[PDB]
Amino acid sequence: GFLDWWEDLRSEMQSITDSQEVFAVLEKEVRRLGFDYYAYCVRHPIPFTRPRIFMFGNYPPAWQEHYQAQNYFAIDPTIRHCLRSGNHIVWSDDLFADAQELWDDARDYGLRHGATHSCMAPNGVMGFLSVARSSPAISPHEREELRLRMRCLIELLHQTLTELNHPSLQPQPICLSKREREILRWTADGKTSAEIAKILGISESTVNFHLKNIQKKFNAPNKTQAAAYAAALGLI
Amino acid sequence: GFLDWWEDLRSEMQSITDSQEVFAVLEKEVRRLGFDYYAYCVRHPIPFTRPRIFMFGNYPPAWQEHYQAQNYFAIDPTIRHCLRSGNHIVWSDDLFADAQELWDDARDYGLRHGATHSCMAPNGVMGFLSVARSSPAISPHEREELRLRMRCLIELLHQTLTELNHPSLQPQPICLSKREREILRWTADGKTSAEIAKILGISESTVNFHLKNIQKKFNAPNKTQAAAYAAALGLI
Ligand SMILES: O=C(CCCOc1cccc(Br)c1)N[C@H]1CCSC1=O
Ligand SMILES: O=C(CCCOc1cccc(Br)c1)N[C@H]1CCSC1=O
Repeated sequence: GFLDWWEDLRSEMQSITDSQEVFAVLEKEVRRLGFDYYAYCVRHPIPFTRPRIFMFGNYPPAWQEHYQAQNYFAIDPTIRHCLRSGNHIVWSDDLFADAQELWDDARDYGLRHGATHSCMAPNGVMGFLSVARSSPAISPHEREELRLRMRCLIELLHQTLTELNHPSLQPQPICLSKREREILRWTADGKTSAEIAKILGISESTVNFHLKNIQKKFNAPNKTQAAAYAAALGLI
Repeated sequence: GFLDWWEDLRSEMQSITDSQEVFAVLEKEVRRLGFDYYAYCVRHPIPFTRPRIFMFGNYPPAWQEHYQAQNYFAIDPTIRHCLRSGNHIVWSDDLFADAQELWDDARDYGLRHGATHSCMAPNGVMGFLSVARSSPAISPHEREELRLRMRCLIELLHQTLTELNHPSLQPQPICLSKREREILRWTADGKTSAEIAKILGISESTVNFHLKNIQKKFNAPNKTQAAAYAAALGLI
């Protein structure tokens, strides 16, 4: 049954040593779900205007090249940084209402039925797992089991790739002290250096010294970027 | 049959129309897992220094009031906003190495074995589900199934309470324009008002006009808070 399937896949993936074999197992499991193609996307939260995005999968190469040529990542709703009930969305005309050209084109490449499941690690990194096929529409009776299996797949995928330290997952490596973490929290809450100095019982000079060190660790021009980047990375 | 249990529980929860009944079902499912008590905690990401937290559960009231009196929420490792390797942690002496008074007290109240699962909505809200009991240690053979069941429980719990519009899951609404949003995004990436005026081809007066409005929407005294709040809420 389901638990048998899950335990066998855990064992199969726990025995992996190279990232290449992870996606090979994934490809097999996606076909077992009844789909021809899958994609995996890692969206880091920063920079806010041009977020680091890593993309993987086995879509027909002709579709990859077209998706890239048309810059569809910038409008694709399936990888939007947004809230979806159940972290799951079955593809539909409504879903692409504001991305009509992408949906028009994708169906012309045979990607006519599918779903995307998403997860978000507490470090701002979001994963998206898509499955797609040309013909059978997704049946209502298979929808909920598909969501459950996809959730299991994307969780095991993300965990396995993190444990092999795949470059895609390693987020901006920042290390903040307890003191400067606390100063940045008050800063992100809108306090000035003077207020923070009174709150912590230290000199305004010491606060600014810490803010300067924080800004350098973020390579930021000002405290606004540092506080926003720390929030998005889950550091405060 | 794991799948029938899930489908049975979904139907049960979907028939719920009062939040009280949701926790009643949850309490029964936690006993079915073999535990005496549960807690459910909703952690909003802001204010960074004093986050909006809602707590539910059926821990003995004597423990509830002791936990609150001691402010253990602030140091509790099970509800820390951090990256749990599987969104799941079984309680251990190691986990509480930095919170020894909490763990000593908890065991003195009979909370000696348990686990916490976590989920993060992509709007910064984090859910935590704990189960606890006094006697049998969690055995190696039941761990992976407990993880899976707890993940299903917290996901269904969060979904059901969301669709009932429970006030704990409702975040304070910020209605940001398409223009306000891109100005705040650039600002979070460290750009100045003068710079932003060049990117959008408008006056620096007009940028600060939007920023003063954005700041009002966040009830924020500066743009640093507006940007960090927008980031943590998933709004930019
Ligand atoms: O599955 C996704 C998420 C984006 C990742 O897809 C891609 C696109 C190009 C190369 C690679 Br590899 C993966 N988007 C869907 C929406 C409908 S058609 C499509 O590609
Ligand atoms: O489960 C958690 C985190 C959530 C605590 O939730 C609580 C605490 C007090 C009253 C209520 Br209601 C819920 N902490 C554990 C650590 C070991 S004992 C304990 O409470």
